[PDB]
Amino acid sequence: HMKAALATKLLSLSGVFAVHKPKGPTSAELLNRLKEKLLAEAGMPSPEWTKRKKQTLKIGHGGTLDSAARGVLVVGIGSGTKMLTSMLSGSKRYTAIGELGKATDTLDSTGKVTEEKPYDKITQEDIEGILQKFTGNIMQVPPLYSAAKPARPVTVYSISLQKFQPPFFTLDVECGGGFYIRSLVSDIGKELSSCANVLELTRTKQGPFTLEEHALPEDKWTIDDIAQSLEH
Ligand SMILES: [Br-]
Ligand SMILES: [Br-]
Repeated sequence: HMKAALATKLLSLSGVFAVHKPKGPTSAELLNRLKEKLLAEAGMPSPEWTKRKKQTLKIGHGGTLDSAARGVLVVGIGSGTKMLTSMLSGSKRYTAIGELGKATDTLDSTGKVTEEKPYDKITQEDIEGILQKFTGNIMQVPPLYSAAKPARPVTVYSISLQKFQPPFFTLDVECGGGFYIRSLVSDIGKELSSCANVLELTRTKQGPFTLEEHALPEDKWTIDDIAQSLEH
């Protein structure tokens, strides 16, 4: 089962690439599934079964993506794990769906409802209007259940409203690393004299890696595909 030439190839890879994380798994669980998958392809033993030799695969991610979210997760392999600290400086892009009228303790659709306000007076123009208060250098309080927290300075490069089907508004956001999309959605609901929480959250870009162009689907989580897409 061991394929020695493929094993050499796997352990020779070093750089950064991106994968597509589906909704459901944590970022740690996805890294574990990806690590076990590549080792099994080469026929190498599990990490709990390595002989403490140099033939130990090194892998990690460069910016966490929560369980309920989807999209780009940056992965470092080989000595490329030493590059991941610098990957945090890159800007991010999200597509988020907020739901007016309902607030939750987690600020998304997984938590428990904490508040209900009407939203029938909110028009699409009303939303487009207050988006500029959230564009540029803004103050933002992090979500309570994130790791309350003190307000922190964050950067929003662009926000656009793609769709409004009350109560659901879909936002396209280009922002800095430390920006919280859940905070933005909750505050947009407040600023419109209502409330809101995140129904769906897709990270479409982190740094130089976009979901549209770079993110490897699961069927391409192979030694050869990763080699071809690696950024040394
Ligand atoms: Br930021
Ligand atoms: Br968030």
